[PDB]
Amino acid sequence: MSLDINQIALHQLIKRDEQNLELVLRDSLLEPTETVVEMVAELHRVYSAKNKAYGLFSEESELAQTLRLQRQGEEDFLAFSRAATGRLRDELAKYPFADGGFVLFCHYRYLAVEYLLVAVLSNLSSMRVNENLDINPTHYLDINHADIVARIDLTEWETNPESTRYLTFLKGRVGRKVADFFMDFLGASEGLNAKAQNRGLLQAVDDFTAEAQLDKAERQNVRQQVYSYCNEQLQAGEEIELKSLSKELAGVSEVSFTEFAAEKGYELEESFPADRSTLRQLTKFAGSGGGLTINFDAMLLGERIFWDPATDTLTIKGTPPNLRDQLQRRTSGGN
Amino acid sequence: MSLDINQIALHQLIKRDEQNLELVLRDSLLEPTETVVEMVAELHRVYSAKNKAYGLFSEESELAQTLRLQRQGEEDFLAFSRAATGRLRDELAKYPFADGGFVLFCHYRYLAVEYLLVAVLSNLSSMRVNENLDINPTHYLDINHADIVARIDLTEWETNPESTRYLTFLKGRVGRKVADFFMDFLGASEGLNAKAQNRGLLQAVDDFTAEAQLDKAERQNVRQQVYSYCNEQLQAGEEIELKSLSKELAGVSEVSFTEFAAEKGYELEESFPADRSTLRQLTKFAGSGGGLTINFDAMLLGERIFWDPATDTLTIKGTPPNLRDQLQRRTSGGN
Repeated sequence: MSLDINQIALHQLIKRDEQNLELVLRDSLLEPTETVVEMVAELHRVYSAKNKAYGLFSEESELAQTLRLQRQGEEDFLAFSRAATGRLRDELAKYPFADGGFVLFCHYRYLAVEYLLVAVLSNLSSMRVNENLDINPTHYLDINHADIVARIDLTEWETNPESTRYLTFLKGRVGRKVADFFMDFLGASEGLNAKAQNRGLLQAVDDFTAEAQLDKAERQNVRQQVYSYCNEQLQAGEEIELKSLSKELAGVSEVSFTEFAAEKGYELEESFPADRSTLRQLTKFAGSGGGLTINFDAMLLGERIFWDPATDTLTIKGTPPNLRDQLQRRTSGGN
Repeated sequence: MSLDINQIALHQLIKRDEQNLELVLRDSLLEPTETVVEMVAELHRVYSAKNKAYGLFSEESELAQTLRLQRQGEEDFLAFSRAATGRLRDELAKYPFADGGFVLFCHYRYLAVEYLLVAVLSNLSSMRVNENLDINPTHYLDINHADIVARIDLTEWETNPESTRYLTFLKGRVGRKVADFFMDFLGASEGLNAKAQNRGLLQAVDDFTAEAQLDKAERQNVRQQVYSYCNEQLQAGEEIELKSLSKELAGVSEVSFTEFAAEKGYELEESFPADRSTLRQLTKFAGSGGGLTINFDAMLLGERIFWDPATDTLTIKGTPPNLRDQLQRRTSGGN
């Protein structure tokens, strides 16, 4: 592969009753064996797809200053994978309904960035099969659905102090509670919010096609251009470059767009991920109220689907033949 | 548990190059060990949730008359799990992109019905963990996502000859092609189609609130009653009883509903599963055309959302405040 595994450790937590998360601290840093390789390799791909969160530590970061010295060569990785793993239980044993499981610590470098991966794998169990009709019970690891995971961006943390990203972790799908499990586990503030920046993207694009003072054709295409760019980054694992966005967008206003947000001082950084829910509103709509839900392409403005705002009345011409077949059933055969 | 495992067999198919699905026929019927128990037990739960298909064999059923004699005590289960498993490869080795995997044969009885389960488990692989930081590679089974599976209803097949259900298997989610993999594997006709019966349910309910000659209040509640019944069966693993449907529905027309479909001779059997896509049209709608998609509760008929059929024009009053917040952005800040 194209990744190198600096150091690797493995510790286990098990529950005896409910709050008895006995620790199983490893007599040695697990060696960087070959079997570890494709495991941690699969971890980094999967995280690098999943949505994340962002922030920076605190002056009181009770785990930062334990690492701020480990990175100096004072605490061993084992000595640090020990103190990290113990203070883990003390932050999970306040959740009684907590299964047992392992606590991975892969230190690794990958393409100019050195990362430190922290993975608590739910431990599943199923029926191993050896050679000859000797179906056994075995354990494996939750490697496709492990949602309790984080990774620090070491190299941009030791170089940029004021960066607000070097600290990332997964948010819970339903609840924003696994986020709070990690933030108290590290002592990190909410900084860079992904929705905060996409939401903050369009409120400057409307202020841009409104200085330009354009029309539906020119203004929507700007919004459509913004989408064509963003979505092709979304299906590529690549972020939204503020600069790249400006070139395909420069020569709208004579002045560039990044200058137009920096002299207006709009607090959008150089890069940020592309929130798909926020970014459809450029070209696709939706709504939710009274069981009724719609969605449609915004070039229907003025052409099929009409709205009179005073009366908040929505007018539609030419129903989908799919639904059009449905309504023939309630009224035609209906008196 | 509440299930008994009559006989159990296990055979493996492996590919060497592409069409070299070498067979690995078992020197013995795998015994009904304890480790088999919870495996096959999980298989039956999962199938009994998943959607299925239905049909009956053929006079030329090239596997039926091999079992029509096995059930008489002539061919051993091993002798039959042998001839079944070999003629399996000859029906899959026409798909080159075919992984290796195992071929399960659990004969079992369960609550008055004797079943014969046939399960080809995709074989996955991952990292077993033994005691002490000795991460190994192991194999397990695709037990949560195995979609190549079927089970014959033995007891209603040896008792009802004209039944069209005793032969069930999973349909592919995207393609109706795994259905064709199984039908040629058995020699079974398409008989009882699940969509065919739900679709066939409403065309008799409209003919029922139109003999009754009722209005929106009474006719919709009939349709709503039908939904309240069907969906509570859908989240219970239970089928649509034609009779039970008629009681909660009798005293609409003086005559019952099952008689109203039997003297009209409508070819709906006693039971059938509840197709959710077909059964929302009672009370919930949708449509698809030109990127536009809607959906809503049908009690908006005449109250919020209006349609003039001549002009195929759809009129809506009071947009969802969710969307209502979206449209304030394209027009208000918009000139």
